[PDB]
Amino acid sequence: MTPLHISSQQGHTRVVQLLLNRGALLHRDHTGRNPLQLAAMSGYTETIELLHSVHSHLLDQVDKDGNTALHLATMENKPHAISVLMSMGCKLVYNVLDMSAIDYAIYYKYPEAALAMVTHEERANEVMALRSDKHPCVTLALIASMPKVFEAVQDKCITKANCKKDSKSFYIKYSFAFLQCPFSPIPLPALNTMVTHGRVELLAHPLSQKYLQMKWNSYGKYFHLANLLIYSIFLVFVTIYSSLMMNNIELKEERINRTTAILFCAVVIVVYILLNSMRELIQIYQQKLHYILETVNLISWVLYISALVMVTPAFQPDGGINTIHYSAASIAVFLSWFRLLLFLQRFDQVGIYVVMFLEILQTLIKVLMVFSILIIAFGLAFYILLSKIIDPQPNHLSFSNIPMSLLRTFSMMLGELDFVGTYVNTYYRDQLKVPMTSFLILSVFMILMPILLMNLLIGLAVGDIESVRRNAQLKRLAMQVVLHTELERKLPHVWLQRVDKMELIEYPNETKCKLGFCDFILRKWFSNPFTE
Amino acid sequence: IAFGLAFYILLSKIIDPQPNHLSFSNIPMSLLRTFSMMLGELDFVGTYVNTYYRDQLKVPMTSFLILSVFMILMPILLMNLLIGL
Amino acid sequence: HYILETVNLISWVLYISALVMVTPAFQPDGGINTIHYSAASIAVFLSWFRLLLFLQRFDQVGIYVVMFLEILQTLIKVLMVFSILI
Repeated sequence: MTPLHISSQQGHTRVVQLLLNRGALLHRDHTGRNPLQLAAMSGYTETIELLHSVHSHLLDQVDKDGNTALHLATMENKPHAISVLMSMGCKLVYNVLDMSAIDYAIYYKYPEAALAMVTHEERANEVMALRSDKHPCVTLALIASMPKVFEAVQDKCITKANCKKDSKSFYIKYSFAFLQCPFSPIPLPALNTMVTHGRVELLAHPLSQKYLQMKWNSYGKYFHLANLLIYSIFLVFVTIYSSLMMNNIELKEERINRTTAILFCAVVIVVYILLNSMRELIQIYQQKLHYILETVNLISWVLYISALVMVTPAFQPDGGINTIHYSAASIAVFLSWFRLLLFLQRFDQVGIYVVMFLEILQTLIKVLMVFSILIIAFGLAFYILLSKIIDPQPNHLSFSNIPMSLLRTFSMMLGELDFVGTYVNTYYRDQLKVPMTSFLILSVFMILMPILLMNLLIGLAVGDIESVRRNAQLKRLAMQVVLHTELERKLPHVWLQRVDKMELIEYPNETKCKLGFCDFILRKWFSNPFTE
Repeated sequence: IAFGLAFYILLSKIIDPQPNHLSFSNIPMSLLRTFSMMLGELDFVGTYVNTYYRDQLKVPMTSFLILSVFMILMPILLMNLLIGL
Repeated sequence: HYILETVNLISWVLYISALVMVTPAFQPDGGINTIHYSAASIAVFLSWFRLLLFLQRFDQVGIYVVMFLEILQTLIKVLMVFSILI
């Protein structure tokens, strides 16, 4: 370092003014830095503006590592010396590690030095179009790392006008240019990342709401209603067909009489399954590895096979009914209605109660596999003690088998111990095989299975209802994102990208059109974005 | 309605209707009886075990399947939703 | 600590009961009676209740056995005080 490097590093402005007027020449130090790199490493924005006015060429030359003056002021978090180096016209070039200026501010996690770059007035949308190697999109990297910064980028996408807030020419402009980032066009890129990391403050912001209300009014309100009314034809023609089969079930082998009402219902079922399987086979062609992962598709294959096995005796020459047709009927009627609860998650007033039901069902599968130990622990222990009763009365027959003693143990943590019938009556007439231990395993049963385990499952289903009423706003907004995602995953691209807009101009003083009665019904019982 | 129809399919055509299977011989009666056995009285020994070891239960291995998924979610999972609310 | 620690005292009721269970496989004739059904059921029940003490240390499902063995410590202090009412 020369004394021009040392004086400008410490920011002594009157000394660097003195050395310039007496002809202090300029050259690099051993690192490669000029006097303006060093004054920018420290935060002295009075010495940057002096040196740039005298020697204007040394703003945008690099050291031996390829860093400019903007990288160096970003590597150690001087946000006042970034807003000055960008206003003078720094060049925004890449490092020798191929890592830009905004990269070091989202990699060292400096939220102050990355807010001074993406909120700059002149040069905002030249640092949000860099597309580096470690970060391919700056929008999708601020939502992951620093979500307070991206809330201050959405504030600058809402521009007003200056017309006194109540005149007839006051428009408010929304700009969706950053929520749709071209780098496989996944449908809502910047909102599937808000819900993956769970950012509720970036979904409830008034730019994201108008981005969904642009899509709700466009296409996404008619194609949820037209998915429920197609399923409610398969729902009705299954419960009608199983109800008719139970009356028309006469003898002679057992054989049904194929009337013109169970033959009409068996055709509407078998034609619904083919047309709703050739929608499945299209979705198999692109989306192979989520059929292990997603459950609601796997439910629809047990439903569709069972409804095909149900309708087979309406097509044979004689109606061949047997045990395997009652089995497939009851699985088809039960799964047709349990599928209907998956469509009622998205209603308005009553939708939250199926979110609470399917979250305390996810916990009770992890609990009822861990504490399937205790059912095997007792169910074997009652099979040892209670199976060799010398006269099996039809209350001890439920323990004469190893799988039957595991059902019976599970259906007496629900209340019916039958204490008088199979422990007291069979003891005072000298029939209980091992007396003083049968009252020991039972006395430790009713301490911990119907008291201690059933109060564990109540205490877990109060903490999974409170943690839905807590974050209910995230649960509602994540339904509408995942709705519009898969809806335009299926629509054709030719009249998809011509109906969205890049910017919405709104006039909040003109006489609005009154709401149509068809549109008024669609807003009462659907989770719409119009409830702000 | 999902279970009450499903028990009407499996349990209505028992070849000797004992007065514990008469509550499932009708579609509105199988919707009362399903609602009054999420309150505790499954009657597991009376209408599933006694009528199985004397060869009277019509479809055996599925009647223990709908019942085993009944007592997971109606008298455990639904009745602990109404306590947590 | 054998007075103080419980999981060692469980392992001695388990090991004695499994020895009494296997005695009629070693006698000249198999002498089975009531005391061999008693030791069999305590050995099968305590073999699996010991298995819940190893699942405390798993990742996703381990917290649910911590909750089970903490509401079991309270329900012993309560079901000795309110053994008066019984």
